[PDB]
Amino acid sequence: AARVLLVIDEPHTDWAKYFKGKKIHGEIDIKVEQAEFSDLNLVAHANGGFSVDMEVLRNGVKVVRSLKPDFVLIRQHAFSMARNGDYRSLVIGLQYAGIPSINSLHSVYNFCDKPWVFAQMVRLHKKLGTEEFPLINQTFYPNHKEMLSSTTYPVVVKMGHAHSGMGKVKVDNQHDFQDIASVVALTKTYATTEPFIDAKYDVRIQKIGQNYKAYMRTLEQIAMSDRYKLWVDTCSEIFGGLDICAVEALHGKDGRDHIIEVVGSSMPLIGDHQDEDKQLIVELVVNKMAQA
Amino acid sequence: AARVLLVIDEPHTDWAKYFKGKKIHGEIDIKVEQAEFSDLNLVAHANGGFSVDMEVLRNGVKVVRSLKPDFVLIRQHAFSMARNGDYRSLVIGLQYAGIPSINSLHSVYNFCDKPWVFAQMVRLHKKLGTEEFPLINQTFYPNHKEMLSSTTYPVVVKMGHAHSGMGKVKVDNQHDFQDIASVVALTKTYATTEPFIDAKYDVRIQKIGQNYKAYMRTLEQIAMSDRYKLWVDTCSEIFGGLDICAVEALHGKDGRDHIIEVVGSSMPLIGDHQDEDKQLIVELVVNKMAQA
Amino acid sequence: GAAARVLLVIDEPHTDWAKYFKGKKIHGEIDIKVEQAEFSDLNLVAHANGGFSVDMEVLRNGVKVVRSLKPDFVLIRQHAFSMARNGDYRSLVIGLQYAGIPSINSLHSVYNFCDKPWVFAQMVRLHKKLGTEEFPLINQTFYPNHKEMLSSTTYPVVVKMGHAHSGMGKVKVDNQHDFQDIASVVALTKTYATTEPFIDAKYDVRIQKIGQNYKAYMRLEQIAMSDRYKLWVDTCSEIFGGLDICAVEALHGKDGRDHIIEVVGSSMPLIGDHQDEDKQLIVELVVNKMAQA
Amino acid sequence: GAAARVLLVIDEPHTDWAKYFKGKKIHGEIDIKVEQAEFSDLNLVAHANGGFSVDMEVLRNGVKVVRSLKPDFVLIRQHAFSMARNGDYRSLVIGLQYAGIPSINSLHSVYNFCDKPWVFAQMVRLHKKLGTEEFPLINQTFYPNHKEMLSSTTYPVVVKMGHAHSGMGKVKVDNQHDFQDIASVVALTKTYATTEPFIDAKYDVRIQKIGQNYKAYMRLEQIAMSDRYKLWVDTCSEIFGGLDICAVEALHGKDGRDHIIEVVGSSMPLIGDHQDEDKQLIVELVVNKMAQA
Repeated sequence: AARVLLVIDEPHTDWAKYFKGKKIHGEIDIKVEQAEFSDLNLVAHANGGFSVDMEVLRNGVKVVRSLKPDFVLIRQHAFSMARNGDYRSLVIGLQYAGIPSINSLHSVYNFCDKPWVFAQMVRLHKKLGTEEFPLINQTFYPNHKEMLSSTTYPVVVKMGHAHSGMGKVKVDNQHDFQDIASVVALTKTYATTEPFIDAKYDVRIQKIGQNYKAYMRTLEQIAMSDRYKLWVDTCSEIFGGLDICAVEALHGKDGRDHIIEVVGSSMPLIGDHQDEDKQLIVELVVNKMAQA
Repeated sequence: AARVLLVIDEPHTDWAKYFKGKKIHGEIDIKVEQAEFSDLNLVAHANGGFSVDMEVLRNGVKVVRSLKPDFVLIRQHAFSMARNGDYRSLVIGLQYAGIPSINSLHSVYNFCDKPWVFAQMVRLHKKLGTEEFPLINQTFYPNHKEMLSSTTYPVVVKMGHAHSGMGKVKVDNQHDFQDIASVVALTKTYATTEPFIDAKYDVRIQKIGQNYKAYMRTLEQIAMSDRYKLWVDTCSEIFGGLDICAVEALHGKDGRDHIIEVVGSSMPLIGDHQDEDKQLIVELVVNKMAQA
Repeated sequence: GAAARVLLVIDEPHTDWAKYFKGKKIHGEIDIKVEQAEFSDLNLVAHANGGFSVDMEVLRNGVKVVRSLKPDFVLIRQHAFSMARNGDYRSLVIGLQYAGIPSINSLHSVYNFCDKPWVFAQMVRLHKKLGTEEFPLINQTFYPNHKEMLSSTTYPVVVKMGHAHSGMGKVKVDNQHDFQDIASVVALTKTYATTEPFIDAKYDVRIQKIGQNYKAYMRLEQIAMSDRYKLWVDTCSEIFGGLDICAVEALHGKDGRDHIIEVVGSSMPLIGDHQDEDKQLIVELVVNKMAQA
Repeated sequence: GAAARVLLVIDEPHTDWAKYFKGKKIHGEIDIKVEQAEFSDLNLVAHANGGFSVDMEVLRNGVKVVRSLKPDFVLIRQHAFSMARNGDYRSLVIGLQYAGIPSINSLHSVYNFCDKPWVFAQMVRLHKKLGTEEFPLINQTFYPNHKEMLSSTTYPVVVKMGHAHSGMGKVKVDNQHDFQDIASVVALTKTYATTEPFIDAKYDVRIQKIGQNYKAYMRLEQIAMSDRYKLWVDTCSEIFGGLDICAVEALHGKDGRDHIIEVVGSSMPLIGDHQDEDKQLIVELVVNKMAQA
């Protein structure tokens, strides 16, 4: 009797191929089902009964399919106030159904508000100190009202919860800032502002299970240091533990480093060792499925 | 130098009075600031700077006040898709500011989706079993589409995230159910359905710090049992630990008990020992302020 | 070709662990070499930089035979302590932890399991929290030594001495005078003891938990599991950070009630008919842990 | 009138704890009665039903004087073990846990602090995770006993024996031959030992943590705290479920680098000028814990 792994991801990656031949306890095979958040739905009962429906409208000329995923791998962003959608209810549904996940459904749900995730980093920063964990000095605004000025310029204003660059606005002066402030009022949601950092390069330190990799963007794989490891290790402990994550940091011309954010299981695979990362995620998942 | 406690609650309760004379370490006094979620705002910086603004429009003929709360006591519901508002961003702001709270800001934030809270109880139910933890067999619907029938009738449909009864609808038959199903589609949010329980009485088992009380509604204070204690103790462990909480359960004419839900720090104080509860919350908070 | 991950299994020779592990591979690739010895036959040196060595000396036929190894993981199926000559392997447990070697059960739990009443103390806390109706722990008494052993409130009483096991070091005393005799014997052990009301029992029950597999045996007959039984073993399995292999021993007295006596760790004997199936469950557990490290 | 909550403080007579606790009240209402004795002078009986008794016998002037008490809380300021006559109070610690009595530090940590290398083993894990650039732990070697002590890679070397303390049981050996002499002495202790490269040191540093208060002393001069120092003590304070009172001892060698030697628990000596302020910090800590229970 085979185990069913549901992978929530865009079609770009053929997960069935990297999971092929992988067996649980060296006996049980794994059937890989792959879909995007938008193509899934479900019903969950407190008695354990459930059903995850896949597609409806997609290739195959319309078809309704029922799966009973034994495990889930979430490689896609669960929420976005623009071009993505609100899948927070699906995450809730998966948790209600008691389906094991990577990353945990708990972390996925809690990752729905970027500044909520950032708030965790503020606590680590408070504890560790700048010499150990140099978090960028960002400002959170629950509501636009008091967005008067920015202590300096330019300032990057990040609006609501957006990904891959969306919702960001570089503001070079007091007047332009005030314009964006009004736009923030029209969004009916919070936003953050942070000083603009004139950087020499970007660094992303990733952690998949127990495997670490550091890449330098300006992508070149650079050596890991205890400093880098501390950043990602501490970050990987948030929301009960992140199995797949990465810390994005900038290296200022000023010499100082600045931690910008931490990304979860939907973190894009980068560099030229993408097949290594993919294979590591497979071993991680398989191992969790066995011990589940 | 006195400690500042911000209490988020409706005006009904004079918290300043129950906190009067209470001192931290027997030395430091406590200044109690009390407001409703709707009358507060803030700005938080990752460097630790922050400011919680109180009122603007309220008694005193308009006034803007700044507080630097050292601690917060949350006695009000943080989110409601009807008659209350969305204060989830304020909770995020308070966490971003690193302000200690009761209950924890983490639990308060995670309590914003009732079915997400219920999902925790499903896991405990799965683990403990019905003989130990009799959770009602509720059904979660991420999205209306598949709301065809209810295995039985009547069925109580709870819509989105509402409190104090709001958003509930008792549906006695297949046809009326289908009407409500359409209303759920028009809500653009999830809902749950559960079999209607013809009850002899209601029971609410509460836990404030280490003090337990059980009340029976039909309110009469009834003795605690190891069964009752297990329900509330297990429930109090969710989202890292709830300092103030209660489990609502129904006692069916059928003899079987049914756990309905768990409420957080905003749980209403009931019965005739309301001043005891109030005094217990004070000792709890004061103790946390000292060790903070 | 490609090196094998070495698993050290600390157990008596009666069970051939290499056989149940044969063909089992990590990530479906890496082979496992199973080394098996007893605590007595082991020594080690551990450095804080990560360097280490676990040497074996099982004097089986060959005299003074030392075969050195380097374990990637350890499976502890033998009791680490005894108040009898050659009964202390606590320093080895400390050495294994000092070497950072992953284990089942955790080295932390194994070390903490060295004093039975310390383990019992954990159950006392669970009992205090859950209550008798949920967790009926026997009303045992701890004496850090013989000085306060003037009397017991009820007799007969079973007196358990310092570190015994396999039902040893147990003595049932029936009266005040005989109790005072045993009290002197306890002094001669220069160690602590416990006393508990004798429970004339109808049957014994052992609820076991290996990973996520549960089995309940009666005293053998495999009885069904109940939420009550599960709660006992689940709660007990959370002690000392989590026990991967454990079981709760309980009596069903002639009185018609249940009594929790103790909890055993990874060295718990495999009983009943399903001994091979549980051995394989232990194999699957260990392999999966090895893959995670 | 209204009964007082009894606090038992296990410490030598040099510090008058009753004085620093005087007038301190729980919830601003309840009074605290402070009982103070040493481990040697204590015995107890604990029952799983919650019944218990902690009897005192401080033979100060009066012979065979027993004053019985019932502690609501315990403050452990004395080292629970020593490989010297009358050095084992591990059974008392087990008895206190069996009695469910709340403590500072936790009884769990106190019990686990009985074997220094077991405590060190925790630091080895932190060191392995953090790396030398973040957490520079000295490269110490553990020997479960004398048999594997053939040689050391570098000499001189400080050999620390089984359970010593206050800088005792320490021996600096300079060569292969002298090392072999000490190896035999270790055999005569029938216990484990550790060896570490001698570090000719410029100065000593002790980073302490009492609740949320930090202080760093140099060897006395109070130096400022740094994020590096804080990380060392914060990480160390998380061991064994959390240490409320602790400190990390580190050397700054003549070599111009830092070396972490060890971490001490609630029995850590109060040093420097701020001894009274730290005593009061300990008082505030304890009182607040008493109120929570």
